[PDB]
Amino acid sequence: LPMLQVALDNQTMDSAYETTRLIAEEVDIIEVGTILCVGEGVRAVRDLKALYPHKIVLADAKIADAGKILSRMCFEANADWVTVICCADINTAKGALDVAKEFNGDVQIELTGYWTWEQAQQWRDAGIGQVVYHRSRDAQAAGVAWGEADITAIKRLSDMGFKVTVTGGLALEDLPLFKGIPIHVFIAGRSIRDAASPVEAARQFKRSIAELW
Amino acid sequence: SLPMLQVALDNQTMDSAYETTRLIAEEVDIIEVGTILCVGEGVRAVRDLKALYPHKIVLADAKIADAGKILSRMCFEANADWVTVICCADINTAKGALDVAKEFNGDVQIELTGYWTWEQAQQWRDAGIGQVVYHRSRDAQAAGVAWGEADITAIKRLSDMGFKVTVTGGLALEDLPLFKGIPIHVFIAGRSIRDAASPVEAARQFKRSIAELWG
Ligand SMILES: [Mg+2]
Repeated sequence: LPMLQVALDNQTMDSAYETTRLIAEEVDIIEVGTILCVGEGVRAVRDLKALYPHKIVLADAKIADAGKILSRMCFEANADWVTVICCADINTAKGALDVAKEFNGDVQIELTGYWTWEQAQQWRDAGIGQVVYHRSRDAQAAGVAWGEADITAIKRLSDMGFKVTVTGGLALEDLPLFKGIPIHVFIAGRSIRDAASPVEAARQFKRSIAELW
Repeated sequence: SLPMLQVALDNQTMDSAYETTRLIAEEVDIIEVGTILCVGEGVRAVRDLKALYPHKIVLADAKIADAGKILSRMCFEANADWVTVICCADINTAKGALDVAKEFNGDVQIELTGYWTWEQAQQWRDAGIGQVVYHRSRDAQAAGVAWGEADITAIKRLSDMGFKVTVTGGLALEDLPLFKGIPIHVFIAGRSIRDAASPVEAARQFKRSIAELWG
């Protein structure tokens, strides 16, 4: 079954805890959003993994270069997974992956923004097994909605051998759009953190996922 | 005009960064909070450095990939003068960062680290972006990628498009002559200055060479 991941796009740890204290046990993966990474630094990863050691902790650093250096910083902070931005030089993804293996962790290519299928093949040849199909928050704000082109691309990435994570302002009602595809993880940030009842929002996602898959 | 000199603070902690800034703050023109420092300490790095060197241009190399408004505001509220947006970002991200930047009398640079296209470059110009950082990837460099003719061609084309171009990527003093004759806006040096036996003299050598090559 696709796992449920909560994106913590908070600017401070105390703000993030307002959410984790409610739904940490309701999700499978706790993500240190890029916003939290920039707001508090890598201490966010160390602090959250210490609080929820039984959960997968993802450092959404969107590494663009210095793959080995930035990845090591995140893994020394006890991250399980780290993200590398899609436009990064292939050697950046390779460097981050080499370090990830040292800590029994993994690397995800964050598909936020522009990337090519040739790049996608390089990631596979490099040993990358995860990608995050992400409808940009800014694109979303500009009126870009989920469409068949997205479903087609997601299926293509899956066929390439990638475990695909889907995210980008997902609402409960959006889940059916991806039915039939072996989605690895569904990430919900705003739809969970800002819901009237974060606990219910999280349980609803898991209920729908269990039903559809 | 002479290309200015920018120091990249790719340190993991503030104290490490200060071991460098206490030496070269008055030897360079721009103080950059490297992405590594941004990730290591968070936006406080920007606030603390600007507080120490308020008369200097402080650049937050956040390499914003999305949430342009949110991330840029975090940096500008921390008193940054400039912020970077990664080249693959949706055009709306660059636009969002630029709108916030204008509110703080700051600016945005597109960080050309990794893959990008000329079509995207035209979008940045149309969006009002006036600075780009032509960056030879550190990881590509480690893999043997050297500065070459193709880089010079792209840099010149970017300049002709109206962008003020910053050049960086494992630059050694000996690499400066390769860019002679081009109106480079800024040269960024990280390792070549921070890790030198004498960071002060390393910075002064870059300045002397620049003054000679563009004088
Ligand atoms: Mg995220």
